[PDB]
Amino acid sequence: DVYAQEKQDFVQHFSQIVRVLTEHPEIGDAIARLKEVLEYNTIGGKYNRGLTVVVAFRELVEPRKQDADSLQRAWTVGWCVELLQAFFLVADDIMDSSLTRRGQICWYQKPGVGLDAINDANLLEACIYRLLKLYCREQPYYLNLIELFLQSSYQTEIGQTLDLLTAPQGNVDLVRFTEKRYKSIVKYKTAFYSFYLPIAAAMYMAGIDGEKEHANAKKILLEMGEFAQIQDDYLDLFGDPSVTGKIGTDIQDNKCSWLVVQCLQRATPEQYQILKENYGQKEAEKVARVKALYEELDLPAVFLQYEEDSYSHIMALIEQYAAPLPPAVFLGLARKIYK
Amino acid sequence: DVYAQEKQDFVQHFSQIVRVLTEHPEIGDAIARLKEVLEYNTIGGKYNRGLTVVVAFRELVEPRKQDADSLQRAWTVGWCVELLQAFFLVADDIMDSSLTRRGQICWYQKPGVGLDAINDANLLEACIYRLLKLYCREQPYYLNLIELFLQSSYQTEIGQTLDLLTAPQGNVDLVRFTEKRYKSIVKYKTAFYSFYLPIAAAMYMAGIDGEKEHANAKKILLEMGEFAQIQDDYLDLFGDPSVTGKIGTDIQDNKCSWLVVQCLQRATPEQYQILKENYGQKEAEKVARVKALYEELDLPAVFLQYEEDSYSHIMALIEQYAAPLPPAVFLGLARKIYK
Ligand SMILES: C=C(C)CCOP(=O)(O)OP(=O)(O)O
Ligand SMILES: C=C(C)CCOP(=O)(O)OP(=O)(O)O
Ligand SMILES: NCCC(O)(P(=O)(O)O)P(=O)(O)O
Ligand SMILES: NCCC(O)(P(=O)(O)O)P(=O)(O)O
Ligand SMILES: [Mg+2]
Ligand SMILES: [Mg+2]
Ligand SMILES: [Mg+2]
Ligand SMILES: [Mg+2]
Ligand SMILES: [Mg+2]
Ligand SMILES: [Mg+2]
Repeated sequence: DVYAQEKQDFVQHFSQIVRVLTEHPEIGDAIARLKEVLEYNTIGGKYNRGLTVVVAFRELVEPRKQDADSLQRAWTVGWCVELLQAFFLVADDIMDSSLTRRGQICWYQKPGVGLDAINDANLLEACIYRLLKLYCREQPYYLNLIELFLQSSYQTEIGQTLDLLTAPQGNVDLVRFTEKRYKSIVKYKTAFYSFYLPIAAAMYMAGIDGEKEHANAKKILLEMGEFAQIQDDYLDLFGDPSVTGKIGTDIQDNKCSWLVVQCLQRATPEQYQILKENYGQKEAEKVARVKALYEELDLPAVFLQYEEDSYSHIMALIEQYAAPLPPAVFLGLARKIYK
Repeated sequence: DVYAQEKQDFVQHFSQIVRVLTEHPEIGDAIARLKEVLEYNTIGGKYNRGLTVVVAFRELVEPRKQDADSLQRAWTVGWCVELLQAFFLVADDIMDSSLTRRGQICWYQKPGVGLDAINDANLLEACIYRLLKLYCREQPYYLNLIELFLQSSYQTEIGQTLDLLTAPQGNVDLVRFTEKRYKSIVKYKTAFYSFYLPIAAAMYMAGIDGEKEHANAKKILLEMGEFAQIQDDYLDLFGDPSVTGKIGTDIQDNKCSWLVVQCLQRATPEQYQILKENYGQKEAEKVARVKALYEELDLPAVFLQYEEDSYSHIMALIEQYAAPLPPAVFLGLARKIYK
């Protein structure tokens, strides 16, 4: 629990991030709206990505080099990752027609916001580079960070494209829901920005810029990302919204979920037809019918066994590729992800 | 007409831009969608911003330094500006609830596209930095260009925020439609990316990176941007869609248009009430009523006089601040904008 006490210290730095980003009186009204956007969307999460930057920074840099300004740049780059997340989620909730996020109504669903949330999400993305310029402009890793935040956006956007193309509204897409398709979607849409980006940001900030070390870390982190998305898909249906903070839509949205991939792999010809007639539709009785089929195929028990096989697999990859990084960097993140 | 012959040469370079951006078989389907997005949204315009990069590059660099690779980087940076435009317009058409753009139906209005256009617009933005990396990575102006494309996005997004905040759907906002408000909106939402960004990109590519020269060029270019937006607002209502390629929505969208600012400045107490009761609403009879009031206040004649006063003003600013740049750089763009 290296991030447990570090959680409140990280959140305490948000007020300054806002003050700096909310510092030309003509654009006053727009700046007031940006503060309102930041406060609604970048707060309320677990901050696992933002904290990973800070915790990984501390574990990779010698304390004699961890000065007040150096640490300030670490929390700031941590909050840049949280703004990247906030950008993706504001937009993903519109495209996934979501209702709630982190225990409250979706920013676009708020009266008086609507489709203006599209520009609001883009302002969240713009703020990353605004922060990187304000704090990392003179640093030798400045361009490496910008290129890493830009590349992470492209990877995710390419992943979202795959996600939306495999899930067309109104079209039976069971033929597309394969294991190979699934692994490509989750690698691009989640695994790069959620696991590779926070550790790589800390690595570049610690002067670790070698291609081999970044490739070795990536081998561990992308496999961890694959599990986090399988867990996210499992919780979309079998998770408690009081804990998850959001309401699942994967069945209604005809999404290439891990569960439907597992359903199709185990379904009898009769069970496939029930799935065909009820998947990808808005009717509650159809969604209920799909959830009834999943429970009949013991997919929650199939997920339990997967979590164990996956945990053992990621641990074998940490033993294989962690060096010369402290294994604590990868274990702390494994601890946050597995329960 | 320094861009007239240069138009077809610029468009001929698009096929390679697509081939390079559409060059991991797993993401094949997403890459096919990106090509479809590029071909629908980055083609059909006048390409004035993209051509300005190329024409300004030619006029600022000595021909002995204008090699095949150097020129290739110029057309590519020109197409980066066209992709920035395509990103903003795909998103602006959703938020402005537009029907057509460049003679065809809006990408989001297309059956099977919808709100997925949000991710499509973000992929267009991602492509800029993908291109800048592929062609300008080794150049000394690489970071200056990235920072200029990022800063231009923020400026525009801050401008769009002002634009949407001044135009709330369902609220009478005539008190907000002032000359001071108007000049702030158009400076941020249009003037920076449409006029400063193409010339500044060429300036950095020509090794002109001095703050004073960039400030002097900005003085001319932002004032030119203010006129281009006044002309855009005028054409929203009094322009021919066969020429403009789009259908005006400013009255229905309760936008802080130059015309409504001019209406309010000249309206009798009785005329103000007709505007109050009919502006910002979707009913055709209400929009017709507003257009009838504008024509009664001779706003098309008021625009004619403004275009002349503005032309004389921008020409005085070129005489004042053009040096040491060739005046041809600013005159060619003035020629494209004024008619
Ligand atoms: C990409 C994933 C699977 C979904 C959201 O991530 P988080 O679970 O980290 O959400 P927040 O804590 O930031 O709200
Ligand atoms: C920002 C302005 C005022 C609107 C669109 O610009 P253009 O008139 O340049 O549009 P395209 O030629 O690119 O279609
Ligand atoms: N990966 C971003 C958002 C998600 O994880 P979320 O379940 O909406 O939070 P998705 O399932 O849409 O991929
Ligand atoms: N500036 C971007 C788009 C516009 O010019 P357009 O008239 O929609 O092309 P707006 O009037 O919305 O500002
Ligand atoms: Mg989602
Ligand atoms: Mg999604
Ligand atoms: Mg999910
Ligand atoms: Mg518009
Ligand atoms: Mg607009
Ligand atoms: Mg307009």
